[PDB]
Order: sequence, then C-alpha cells, then structure tokens
Amino acid sequence: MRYGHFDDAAREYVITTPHTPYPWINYLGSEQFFSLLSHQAGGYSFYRDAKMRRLTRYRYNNIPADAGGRYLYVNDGGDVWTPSWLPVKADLDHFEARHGLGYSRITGERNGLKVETLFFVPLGENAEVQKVTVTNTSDAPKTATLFSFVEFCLWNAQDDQTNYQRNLSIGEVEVEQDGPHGSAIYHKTEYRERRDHYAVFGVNTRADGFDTDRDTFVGAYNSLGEASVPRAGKSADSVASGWYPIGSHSVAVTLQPGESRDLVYVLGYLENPDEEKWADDAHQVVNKAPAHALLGRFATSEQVDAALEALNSYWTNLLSTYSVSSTDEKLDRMVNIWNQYQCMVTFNMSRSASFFETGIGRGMGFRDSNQDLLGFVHLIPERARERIIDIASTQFADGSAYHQYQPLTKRGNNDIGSGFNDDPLWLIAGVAAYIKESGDWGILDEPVPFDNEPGSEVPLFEHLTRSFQFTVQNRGPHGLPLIGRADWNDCLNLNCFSTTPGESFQTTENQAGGVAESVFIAAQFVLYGAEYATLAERRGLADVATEARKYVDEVRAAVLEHGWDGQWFLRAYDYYGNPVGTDAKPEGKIWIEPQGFAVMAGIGVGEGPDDADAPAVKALDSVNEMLGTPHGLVLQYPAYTTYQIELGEVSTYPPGYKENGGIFCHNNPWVIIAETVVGRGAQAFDYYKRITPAYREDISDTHKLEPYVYAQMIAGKEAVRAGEAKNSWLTGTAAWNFVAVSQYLLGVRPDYDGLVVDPQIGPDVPSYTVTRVARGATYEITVTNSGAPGARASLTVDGAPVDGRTVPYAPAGSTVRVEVTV
Amino acid sequence: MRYGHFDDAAREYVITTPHTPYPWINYLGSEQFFSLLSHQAGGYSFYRDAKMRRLTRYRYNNIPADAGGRYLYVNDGGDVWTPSWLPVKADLDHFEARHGLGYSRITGERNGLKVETLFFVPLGENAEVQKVTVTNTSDAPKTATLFSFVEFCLWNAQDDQTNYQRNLSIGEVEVEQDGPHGSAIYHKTEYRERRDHYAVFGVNTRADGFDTDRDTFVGAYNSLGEASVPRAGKSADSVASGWYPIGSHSVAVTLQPGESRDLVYVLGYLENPDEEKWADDAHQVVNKAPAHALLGRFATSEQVDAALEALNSYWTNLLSTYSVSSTDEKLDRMVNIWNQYQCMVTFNMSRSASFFETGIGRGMGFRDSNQDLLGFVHLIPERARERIIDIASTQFADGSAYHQYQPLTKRGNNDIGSGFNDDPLWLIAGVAAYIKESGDWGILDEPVPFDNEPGSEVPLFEHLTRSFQFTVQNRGPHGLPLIGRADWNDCLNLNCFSTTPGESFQTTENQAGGVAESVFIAAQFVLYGAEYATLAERRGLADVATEARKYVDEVRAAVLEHGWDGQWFLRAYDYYGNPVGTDAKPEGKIWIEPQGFAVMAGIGVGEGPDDADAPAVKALDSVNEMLGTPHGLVLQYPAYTTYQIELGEVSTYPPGYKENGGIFCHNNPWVIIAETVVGRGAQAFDYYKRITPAYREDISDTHKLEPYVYAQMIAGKEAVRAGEAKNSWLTGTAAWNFVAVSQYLLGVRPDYDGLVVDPQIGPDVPSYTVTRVARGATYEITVTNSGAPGARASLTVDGAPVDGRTVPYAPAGSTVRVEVTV
Ligand SMILES: OC[C@H]1O[C@@H](O)[C@H](O)[C@@H](O)[C@@H]1O
Ligand SMILES: OC[C@H]1O[C@@H](O)[C@H](O)[C@@H](O)[C@@H]1O
Repeated sequence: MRYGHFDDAAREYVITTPHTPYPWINYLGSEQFFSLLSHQAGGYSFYRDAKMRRLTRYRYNNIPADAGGRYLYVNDGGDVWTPSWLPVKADLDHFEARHGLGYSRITGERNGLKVETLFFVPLGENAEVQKVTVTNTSDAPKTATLFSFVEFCLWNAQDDQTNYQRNLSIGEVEVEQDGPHGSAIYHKTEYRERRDHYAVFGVNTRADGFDTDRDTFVGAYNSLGEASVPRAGKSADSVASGWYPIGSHSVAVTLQPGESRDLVYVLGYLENPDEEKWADDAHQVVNKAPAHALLGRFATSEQVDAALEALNSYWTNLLSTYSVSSTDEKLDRMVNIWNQYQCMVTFNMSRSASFFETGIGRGMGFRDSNQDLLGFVHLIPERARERIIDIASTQFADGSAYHQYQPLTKRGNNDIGSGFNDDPLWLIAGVAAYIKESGDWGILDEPVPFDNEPGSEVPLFEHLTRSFQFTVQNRGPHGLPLIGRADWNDCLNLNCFSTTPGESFQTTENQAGGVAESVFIAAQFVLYGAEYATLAERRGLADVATEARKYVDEVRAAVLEHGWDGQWFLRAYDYYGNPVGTDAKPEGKIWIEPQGFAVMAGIGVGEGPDDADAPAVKALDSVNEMLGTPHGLVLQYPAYTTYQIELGEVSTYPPGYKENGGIFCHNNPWVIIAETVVGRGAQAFDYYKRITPAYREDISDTHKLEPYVYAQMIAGKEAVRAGEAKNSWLTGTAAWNFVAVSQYLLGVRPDYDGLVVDPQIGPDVPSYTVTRVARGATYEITVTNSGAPGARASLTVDGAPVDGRTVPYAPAGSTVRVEVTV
Repeated sequence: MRYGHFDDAAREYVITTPHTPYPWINYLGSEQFFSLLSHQAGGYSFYRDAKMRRLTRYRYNNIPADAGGRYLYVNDGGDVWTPSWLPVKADLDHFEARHGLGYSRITGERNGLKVETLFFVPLGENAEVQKVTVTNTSDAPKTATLFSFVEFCLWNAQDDQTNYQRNLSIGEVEVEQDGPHGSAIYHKTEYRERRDHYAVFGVNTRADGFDTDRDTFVGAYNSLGEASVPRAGKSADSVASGWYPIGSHSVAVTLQPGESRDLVYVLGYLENPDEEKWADDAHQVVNKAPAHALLGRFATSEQVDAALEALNSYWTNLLSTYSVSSTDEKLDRMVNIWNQYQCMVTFNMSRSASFFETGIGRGMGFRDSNQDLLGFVHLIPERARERIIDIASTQFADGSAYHQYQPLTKRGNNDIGSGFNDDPLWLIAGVAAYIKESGDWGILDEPVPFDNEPGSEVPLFEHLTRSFQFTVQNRGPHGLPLIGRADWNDCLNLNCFSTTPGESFQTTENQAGGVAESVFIAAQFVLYGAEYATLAERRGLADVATEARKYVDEVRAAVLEHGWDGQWFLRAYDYYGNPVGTDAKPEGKIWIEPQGFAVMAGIGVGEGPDDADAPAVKALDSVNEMLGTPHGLVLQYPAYTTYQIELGEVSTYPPGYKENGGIFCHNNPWVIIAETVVGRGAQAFDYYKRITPAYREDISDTHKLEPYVYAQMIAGKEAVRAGEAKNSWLTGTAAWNFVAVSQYLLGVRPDYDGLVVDPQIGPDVPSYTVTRVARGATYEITVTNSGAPGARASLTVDGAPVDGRTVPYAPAGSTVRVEVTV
C-alpha cells in the first residue's frame, strides 16, 4: 500500500498519515548548514560537521523511534497536543507532511485550531527557520498558548553521548526575553573557552515566558509526550546550569473565527572573531551582534516567503540542466526531481549522517565522494571542481590515499580503515566525469598537495598518474591488481583472518604476504585506465599514453585468461591464491560486482546481445538467473551460512542482509549499464525499475523506508525480511542510478568533444524528449524508440543526418535540435 | 528531607518511594559479572568489561531518566502495571526498594496483587538471578499474566550505539520454549562468527509464550510504558531477525486469596570452547549445554535462597576484619558497612561504569586502581595482590605507565591520555599499603613484565625503583617534579595551550619544553619516596635506601623553599616558570591538593596544633577559611571566571563545578588526615561529617544522589547548584575516606611490624571499640577519648603498659586486648 503520494507540480512527496512504516525524513540545506527532518519534526541540525558542530540533540534507537525534535506544544483550554502528532500522540482532525526541495511543511489540526509549520534552511544562512501559521477553523473566537521546544547538543556529538562525567557541568545559556525583534535564547556551552561559536533560538515576538532547563520543562519521570510546562499552561522561566540545556518560548495567541497568525522561529549558528566574542569587559556576556542581525533577517513573514521563493528559483535553475518528458511519469519524476535532489544530498553528506549513519565516525569517504561526483557534476560543476581538489589533497605521494577525511578540517584519517586498493582509481573516475561535463581541462594543471602538505604541490594530472601507477605496480601472480584491505566491497577482507571478536574487520591490521587479487579492481583499471590514457594523450604525452594502454591491455587479457570461471567472471583470489566466486565452491558461487564492471569496461563483449558465445552475455545471463529477485539483484549466491575466516566480514552477516546476500543497490546500476552496453535495453530498464523509488512506492509497507529516495540495501531472497530496506538516503546508488538512467538508458551522456545520444531503454518507453544543457548550449533531443533488441540510434541534427551517435558540442548560447531514431 | 532510611541490622538502605531526586542504584556482583540496578529496576549487566561484553542495553540521558531495565509487566484483567513503577507509572498501593550487599529487592502492589522481586548475582556465577514472588492480597481469586522483559545489547557497547549501518542486520536469537527446566531465549549475535559467547534469559517454568523482537513487543509509536504485548494480554511469540533482540516470557497465574507463587528468572553469560560451539555438524545451532546447567542451578526457590544465604555469609566474613562500636550510629554505619561495600565496588569497577561514567572510554585506571587498593587490602588481600601485579604489568621500563588498561584484556591504552607524572608514585603507595596490611614481603619478588612483554619480567620491587627514579630524574629548575600531562588533577594541563575546540585536553598532544612543575607531586614524592626507602632498606639495599632518603630530603626542601606562598603551599609553576596558586593572582589563589598532601607528608609540621607559626597550621587555617563550605572543601579559590589558556581544562568548567571550584570529595580526606597529623582531631572529624553519606542523608533533596555512597563532586559555593552532587559511586573518595576514618580518625592503622593505635577524632566520639583482625590475630581496641587537641594516646596491652602507639603483631590465632587512653 501507500502512506502518501508524489506531487510533481509542487516537487514534493505528500505524507498523509503520521503512521508511516518508519520515520521518513528530508534534508534541509545545501551549502554548509544542514538539518535532518522527519515527517514528525524529528532529527537535528549541524554546521559543516555532524560530529564536531551538532547544534541539537537526537537519539538513535530511541523508544519509540524518532521521539525528539522541533516541537510546538499547543495548550487549548488545558488540552495539550502537538501538530507533528508525536510526542504527545493526540488525535488530530487532520494531519499532513510535505517534503519538498530544501524545505518541509507539517500540519496538524485539533479542535478548531490548525497549526502548519514551514521548515527550511535559507540560502546563504547557517540556520533553520520555522514559519508557524496557527489558524482558528471554528466559528467562535479561540485562545491558546504555544510552547516551542528544541533540545541542544553540546557541539561534539560523540562527547555529548559518552562524557557526562564532565559535560553535565558545562551546559551554559543566556536568556534575552526583550531582544530587538523578539525573544531569544543562547546556547553557549564552551564559548567560555575554545569555541568562537554559539547557537541561538528565537522567535519574532516578545514571548510570555521561556525555559532553558529540560528537566524543569519536561518534569521528573516524564517523557517529552508528558511535558509538565505545556500541561501546566505556563513557562517556568528556568535558567539552565549544567545538565540539559533547551530552547523554549511560550506565546499566547488569540484568534477570531477563520483568523490566523504567523510566528517565525529561528535556530541559528553564530561565530564571532576572537577579539569581539564578548559584550562586556568581564567576558561573561556573549556578543549578540550576529544573532540580532540574523533574527532581524527573519523578523517577518515577508522575509521568510522571499527566502523560500529564492530557494525555489535555486532548485528550478539546478534542475534545468537535465530533464525528460516521456510516457512514464514515474521515470520522469525520478529523473527530473528526486534522483537529482538526492545527488545533491549525497554530495554534501557523503555517508556521514542519516537516521542510520550516526554522524560520528564517518566523514567524507574517498571512494564515496569521487563516485557521488558522477551524478553531481551536471548540477554545480564549480563545487564539483573544488571537491576534486579537496579529495585529491588527501592523497599520498605513492598513489594510495586516506579512506576518508573530516568534514570540518578536510583532513584524511584512518578511523574506518586504510589501504583499500580500489580507492586510487576512483579519483580518475571523478576527474574524467568532470572534464567530460565541463570541458575544464585546466583543472589538470591545478597544483595539489599530498596529504595537505605545504610544499608538496604537483599538477592534478600528476596525482592521476600516481593513482594509475599504483595499480600497475601492485598486481599479483595472475596479473590482477592486489586487493589489499579490500576493494569496493568493504567486507571482502582477504588479508584479515580475524578470530578476535569486537575488533572491526575495517581497522584490524591485515596480514603481510599472500597473493590476494581482485577481479573488480581489474575491470575498474581497464575502465578508468583507458580514461587516464585519453587524458594523457590530450596533454601530449604519447609516451605515457602509449604505455598506459598497454597495461590496460595486459590487465584486460589477465581478466579473460585468469578471471573467467566459465559462465561468469571470478570475484578474486584469496591470500593462498584460491579462487573466490567460482562454481566450484558451495556458497558464494557468483558475485555481482565483477559481472557489471567487467562488461562496463567492455570485457567479454561479443558481436551482439544474441551472441550467446560472448562471456559478457554469459555473465549477465548468470546474473539474471542466480542473483535476480523482484526487489533487485543480490550481491552473491548462495549466501554464506558459516563464518569463512579467509573472506573477512562478508560471511558475518546472516544470509540475505548487507554484503552477504543482500541487495546492495549501489552495484545494481553497474549491471543496468552493462546490459545497455551489450544491447539489451529491455532487461536493463527492468532492473532499473526493480530498485527505483517511484516504482516501489506501491509496496511502501514492504520497502518500509522513504518512497522517494534510494537506500543502500534491500533484504535479498534468503532473508525472512526480503524486500525490506535499511540505510536510506546516503548511498552511492543515487549517483550511479542517475548515471545509468540519464546517460545509458535515456542515452544522453557527455564525452570529451561531443554529446553522445545512444538510447538503450527497451520498448517500454517508445518516445521521449530530453532537454540537456551542455557546454553552454541547449540540446533538445527528441527520441522515437522502437525498443528493438540490440537496435542502436542514428541521428539527424538541425535538419541534417550525421554519422555515429556523437554530436560535436555546439557553441554556447546555441540551441541544437537532434532527432533520434532507435 | 529523606526518601528512605538505613536498616543497619539488615545491612540495607530502604527506599520508600519511587519518586527520588535521581535514580539511586546498587551494584550486583563482586567477581567477574556485574549488574547496575536502580531502585526502579533500571540499568544493565556485563561480563568483566562494560564496553566489550555488555549483555543488556541501557540508555544514558533518556527521557525520562532510567526508563529501561528488568521489567515485569502485570496484566490483571486488562489493567497493566509494573512493580518497579516505571515504565508504566501506574498508581501503586505500596512500593519499596531495598538495596542490600550484592542484592536488591523491589516490591510493588496494585489492586490486590503484590509483586516482589529479588535481584542478585550469585557467587561463582556469571549471571543475574531474579526471584519473583506474586501474592494475592485480595479477598477473592485472581488471574494475571506476567510478562518479563530485558533488552539485549550487541556486546560491544560502543558499536551498539553507533554502528547501526551494520548492526541492525546482525541481531540473532534462538527460542527454547520446552527446555529441561523451563523456557529460555538465547541472544547469539555474532556467535556465528568470532564470538564464543552468548547470553541466555530463562524462567524456571514452561512459559505460555515469548517474544524476542522489541518492536513487536512494544509496538510502533510506543514507549516501554505503553508496550502492546502486555496490553493485549498475550505474547506475540516473535522471532527476531536483525533490529532489536529482547528476552521476554509470559506466564499466566491463578491465585486464591492469600496464595503466592514463585518464579525464578535467569540472565546468564555463557562461553563454549571453539570445538564445542555448535550442537550440529552444520554449525547453525548453538550448543546449550552450559546454559542448561546454569538454569538447572537455579530451577528452584530453594536454590536461590541457598545462594542468597551464601552471599550473606560472604559479606559477613568480609566485614569482620574491621568494625567499630561507638556512640555515633552514622559513623558506625559508614565504617561497618557502606564505606567498605563501596570500596569493593570501586576495586571492581575503577571508574568505568555507573549512571554517570558510560562504561566505554574508561577501563581500569592506573592511579585510580592503585588508590582504591588503599581501602580494599584489608577486605581480600589475595585479590589486591593480583591487582597490584596486573597494574604493574602495564608499566613501562622507564617508570612511566599506561594511564589505564582494558578490563577484558588487561592491556594498557592511551584512550584517555598519556604522560601523567603522578601515576608512577601511586604504584609505591599501593604496594606499601598492601605489605603493611598483609606482611607479604614476598610480593616484591614476584616477576613482573613491562607492558605485558613476555620475557621482560623483572622483580616487582624493580618496578618500584623505576617509579621512584622517574620522579628523581624528572625535576624542574626549582627541584620540584615536572608535571607533564597533568598530576592528580586531570585538569591542570600546563603543557597544553589549546585553542582548538572539541579536542579533549586529556588526549590532545602536548608541547615539549617549558619548566612546568607540580607541588602536589613533590609532596607525593616525599610521602611515598620515604616508603620506597624503607622497602629498599628492608630488602638489604643500604646504599639505594641512603640515596633514596637523600632525594626525598631535597624535594621536601624545595617545597618549603620554592613551594611556599606565605600562608599556604603553592600549587605549581607553569610552562613559563610562573607560580600557580599564589595570593599574587586574583583567581585560583589557593589550591587544596598540596595543602593536604604536603602536610600528610609532614612538610611544615610544627611543635603542635597551637603553633600558629608552623606552615602546616597556616596552610590548614587558610584551607578552612578560603575553601570551607557546609558541604565540604572546594578545590581552589576563587574559581576561574575566564579561560586561562596556560592552565588547560581547569578553567573551562563554570565556577563551582568539578575541578574549578567544585568540592572534589577525593582530596578532602587528605585535609582530614593532615588535620589529625597536626593534632586537630575535632576539625578533621568535622570535615569527615561534611561529605559523608550517613550525615548528608537528612538533606537528600539537596545532595540528590545516593545517600549511602560517596560521590566524586559536590557543587561548590560559587555554583548556583551548591550542595548538589554528580558522579556517585565510582570515586577514590571511598577508599581515601575509609583510610581517613579507619586509620587516622579512629586511629587504627597497619604498619610493617606492628599495629598503630593513634586516635585523633575529637570530643564528639568520647568512647568506642574497634575490632581489628590483622596478621591472623584479633585486636579488641577499647578507646577512652577526651578529644583534647594535641592529645595523643598511651596504650596498655593485655594488662601491661607499652611504649609509644605501635603494638607489635601478635602470633596468629591470638586475641589482643588494647586499652587506649587519650
Ligand atoms: O578523563 C577523565 C577526566 O576527564 C576530565 O574531563 C575531568 O575533568 C576529570 O575529572 C576526569 O578525571
Ligand atoms: O565502515 C563502513 C562499512 O561497514 C561495514 O560493516 C559494512 O558492511 C559496509 O557496508 C560499510 O561500508
């Protein structure tokens, strides 16, 4: 069934009940300030780093889930309820939650009083703004008192959750009931010492009362749903001293029949130069100048609407680079709105903070952020360019690099492991995608240091040679690249052999020696190594280029000679040179990663989709038969049923979940693309629909998570929970699926010198038009698609047929019309 | 204002209401398995290590506090309530929680049904047993269904709370409704991989139903107080697959008026040898042999009662070594029961897990465990001996040592800092105390490695020499010991100068250079260096001893020459060589640590308590005047009002809390002892009463925490929360206060060759008798105390007068009657 519906004209998902299978959230902000907001006002906000600068507290695995956030307690004649339903759970006459692009609206109505709240992070602002509209829907005048509520976090989320022996005595706040634009509360924990920042929580009106101490506001023995203050109907004007600081204002409202009133609340992040931190000589009063300015910028509903309009224009402009109009509205919906929206989120968040990733140990992964670029370069190329520079700056002189870096400092760390041999090549993938998109070859000349070291700068292209050379010089006995800690699959640890519980397979020291090789890195090298070669040729390096393509040829040969099992590609060779992912073994006979990536690299591709002799065709057929399910393709089959000490973390998961038999959505688009390469568009489009949000909305009670964004994994067959997803939002499957549908299914993909139009989506989408802005020109691509198996397009440009499927880039400001016949 | 009372005869603290100022807990277990149990059944259990082997989940800073633990939902004709009050909070006709030694009883009654639960960890068992007795107190037959409940933790507490991206898919259980002694549930997360252990939760009867999935038991949108299963009146027989495993059984009972029924539940920790892990050849079913045996040892109420009586005898024996009988029942209560009970707990827990310390970052402290030995050696000398060995094994060859070690592996780590220069000398303190107590000189010969390195073994005594030499070879320009990271005071970081927010002062690396010196370590060195000299002389090391005594004299000379501010002792010299803790500064004029420790070391002691010219008297007079409050002695005065970059973490706390103006109870006993040294017993006893539990019970509403145990800190005079405590249970305050009252106030203390009897407690305790078992002999010490200042005792033994106050140890098996006159 469903718990809501898409509203395409408004670019929102409408949740019609608070009783969803799981908390469904939205991300506010797209610059440096972010907020996680559930359809029940749950979540938290942070500035740049969810671990080091978290403004508000949020409890993971709470009972019940998501029982804390931005609340507005309404007391109407003694009756207390919250429009977000939770935490009070009063019966509401009406309830609706709309998640839009960069903003959300939550509305609850009870006994003649409707309360709607608009949540969003304004462009250029480090704050979350709430515009509350309370309306009297009865035929008689009403009065009520509204109590706002937000629980602060002590900035360092990790410290906040574990170091009470210290932090229960450091909570500090300041109260300003009579500010220039209304009342405001200041959370200044540790501002006394090393912090040059504080948070503010204010409203555009002089509040009747306030509260900053949670225990006083909530009351002993009470949950947020039984908060004492709202029930009493009067603030306690508590001034916190240690323990748990909060922000709360009481506002008395009076409304004639049909009359409404707006209230604007602001949660802001402020900083002061060290030499202007205090308002007094005694250094006891925080300088509120920046806070006042901010509150002044959102003192009226007109300012809020103006900012919301700018955010709308912002998104209209971002989404104008790639769009499609076809016969499939679920497809259009994904392509024009949601997939691109999610790509903005993953670009900004990586895999750090969601309702699954706790925003503590994970920052910006090297592999993750490079891949996120693939689906983000068309949105804001300049930010992609800077990201590439930041990512490459955490690379080592020998080619390898830190697996991730801390958001706040942009410095690498080993917190979640090191020495993953697939990491280096991803840098080449991200740069190539960026050059193809923007044509900014100058980026290759950008000076980039190694591990942020002063004096170690070399041109970015040199960094790429280091990455390319790292693989060529780290191949094993079969000519395949050594896997190291692991490859794309973090759970394939062939140099681990751990028997000690508790220690993460991710950071437990690997064993020296062995000949563990990866077939995945082999295909990855064949694919991106070829791009490296092209980048070198363009720079005039015939020497470097020529050698590079030789190595690519050697590894390609190695894959066919030593990485072929008979009906599908081998996965790897373990520490002892034993094959992994072979039909000879009882479990884990076939692994999906190499099948998709090898064919993407053109390995084993025959003369056509019906060439049942080509290994690429055999591999894909095997994938379909052994890994296919109604919810997507599982990682490997059969799943491991006992701990395989030589394979690492993989077999530690019960069958059907995560890397052991689960549908790891991220690698499904690789098979999708592989199928388009071989010329089987119908099957590729089929796989796309099995895991895409819009197509799975009708089974929301099974998927359970958000119906408008991709998740990391869906329980595979073999799991009692088959079809149920976990880890929504933060996943590379967003970037890879946008790549798949926009560039290979719909077929519009940027190349170095032109735009290739190579549709391969099958018969289910007979006609569509893609509007693509590229290199400053607008391309109107009109496709008439027969869907014929293996049939590829022929183009006519501006009234004249052309050869091939690559349209040379037209000059900026131009508008070219290409007619496509497939 | 009280919420209960002491029951001396039963050795319990009786809590008469569930509405306490804060959750009040008891610790179950004294060997390898421990349980934190609040008066509302809240808390959790773990095996040896709270971070690595935590059986059950507990949420710190939950709303409301302590909502989660061992619950028993009672469904009486549709009405659902819990005897522990929380989480349902149904009105109870009667409620009472009794915390005893190693066990607790919680009783709740509602509408004709009384439910009593006995909680405890049996000796020699790694489990928590619950004996539940249900009684029909009405005049008509009753039928009710009891639902047990406990939420499992995924072993690694840190992973459990932060790695959901993985662990929401690994939870695994096994259900055994028809076991040999009743029904049982097995929590076996990760047993399929590296863990050789699992937990069991069973009941001594065949249950009507069960539940292993939290969400199914509790229900969507519900808190534990609104659990659906109990409300429905029957188990859902849920079998978990990932998410949140729980243990729950349902038992229907029918009781005639006045009839009662017993049910015995068991939460156990089981291990299996690798070759005995599975019941099947396919390795899918856990071998339950050890679990079946455990459940068999507690299948009857008779077995429970026998184990409880064994526990009672165990404590009677432990408390028979030192006890007193005076005219003060609060004093007696503390000395005979509670202070000693707490010392066993600190010995076992160090500072790792309480309702404040989270059982994650902290293991067994080097400084902490050495000091706890001071109040534990008389209880179980054999276990203190091993602890000394384990501690010394984490020491480095140069004398320095790991600041703490992981409880499960006994290996040190730098998780909470490194290079604390006071650490080394504490090892000598612990060993000296142990030898004086047991006369086990052989321990100095025990082979002991450095940093657990096999083959690096060296006599324990040699480790002491390393500690001694470390201080000798690390003195500054004034001849005082270099402070390093920090001394006893973790917040006096003079080599820090941090301006980077969020990074712990404890772990942030420090700056080389400077001349920062510590007066505290100087005093510490004089005190324990003297002990080292004695041990060296007794070992036959005449020259080493002579040398040692020489170094000791130099350090004490430096204290009086470079560590005296005029009216009190200086605290230290900063990185720049400037004095810390001087009247020349506006804040932090006088610090308490050096005042108490220097005098304890005898530095500055004059002709008597009336000698106003003796520095020791001036110092203590300054302490009384500037640091004294009705709740104890504050750490320093005035507290710092702005961040002092050269002092480290200390000034980061708001005035009046923790190390910045708070009453850090741990250092109060040093001033208490100092006072008995200068001959002012009345003042010393006064200070003892200010911070002692039994004396603060009458103001439970202000202390707020447990009224039967010491806390780490009580808010100081500069705090708005003055008088309010934080961090109860785990503190060196327990061991040090026991040392103070048992050895210096009451005056009975062990020496190398005899038992010292030197009372110095003032006129408030005119007569008392101490029964002390030492070196296998019993000493009945009858004291007639005038309490006159400066007055020291004269003794008579078995009818004859003796010289001085030291009674040479009598042969084992004898009873010595000492008559003391003061
Ligand atoms: O790491 C433990 C230390 O942490 C510091 O922040 C606290 O102020 C000390 O009281 C404590 O001993
Ligand atoms: O640390 C991150 C990694 O943790 C592993 O436990 C998971 O199986 C991986 O999916 C994840 O990438």
